[PDB]
Amino acid sequence: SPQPLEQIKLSESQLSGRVGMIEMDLASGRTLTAWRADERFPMMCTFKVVLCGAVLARVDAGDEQLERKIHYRQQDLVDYSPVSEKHLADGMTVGELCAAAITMSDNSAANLLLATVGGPAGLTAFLRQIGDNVTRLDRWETELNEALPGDARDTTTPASMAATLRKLLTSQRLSARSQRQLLQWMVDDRVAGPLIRSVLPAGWFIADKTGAGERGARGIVALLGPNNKAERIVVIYLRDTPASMAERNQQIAGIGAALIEHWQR
Ligand SMILES: OC[C@H]1O[C@H](O[C@H]2[C@H](O)[C@@H](O)[C@H](OCCCCCCC3CCCCC3)O[C@@H]2CO)[C@H](O)[C@@H](O)[C@@H]1O
Ligand SMILES: CC1(C)[C@H](C(=O)O)N2C(=O)C[C@H]2S1(=O)=O
Repeated sequence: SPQPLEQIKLSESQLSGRVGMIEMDLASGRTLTAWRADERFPMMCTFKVVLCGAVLARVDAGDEQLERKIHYRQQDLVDYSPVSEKHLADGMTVGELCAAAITMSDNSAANLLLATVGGPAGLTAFLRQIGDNVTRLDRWETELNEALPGDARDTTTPASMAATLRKLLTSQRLSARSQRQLLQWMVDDRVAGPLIRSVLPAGWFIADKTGAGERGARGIVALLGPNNKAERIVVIYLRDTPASMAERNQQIAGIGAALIEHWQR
């Protein structure tokens, strides 16, 4: 593999699309590798980590319980609801909805949680509350995936998302139990986690959330490190590429491979 930045540049030229990336030290917040870190990219389902953070904040404040069972109707369901479509009769707990959102990319589960935090405007208010003045959510699932060229709606930057993920997981803004829960949901990802593990060398920790949208939009937010320890936050977004899903996945994997190959720096 080339140097990480070398590989990122190659990925851009090969995809004919824009890549944004940050590698951040989890412990200190130091930015190690950065590419288009201040440019905007659609969040897609990566927003669900921030969403579940806002839910956990309500739990901490006594305004919510993970145990609380939410009942919903078929008319509330949107496109891609692999878990929520199964529970029209018996409902789902807030915690279950969070797990389905993060680990399964369940879009209806995400919308149900989004309602509880005051919709996109409420989640954006939460982001401002934790010191993120850049990330914004404007729409619900699935319109938030539209990824129109130059549209600032439903976007983050690699640098803002990495800082925000660090704040949620480690800054003690969330309670100890809530920090642990948010991490565990990411550890439990069923969309990409097991596939990623299958191609990681022995000893590499992974926790993640993925997303996909229109016009080639693709993304991952992850915790990664050797010696079975979450050492770094890695955030990678792609936008405005006509490439196959397979090649988008392969390019993101290649950036990851470059980071692993050139880890010690
Ligand atoms: O010398 C370091 C390592 O180099 C290779 O590991 C390869 C591995 O065989 C390959 O499958 C992976 O592809 C990359 C797959 C990573 C998954 C995507 C990463 C995601 C999640 C984390 C954030 C970025 C995106 O690269 C590494 C590094 O070259 C060797 O196979 C392995 O024995 C050795 O320990
Ligand atoms: C699983 C996905 C490819 C993708 C993912 O998590 O990779 N999710 C979203 O952002 C919506 C769902 S999806 O498009 O079905």
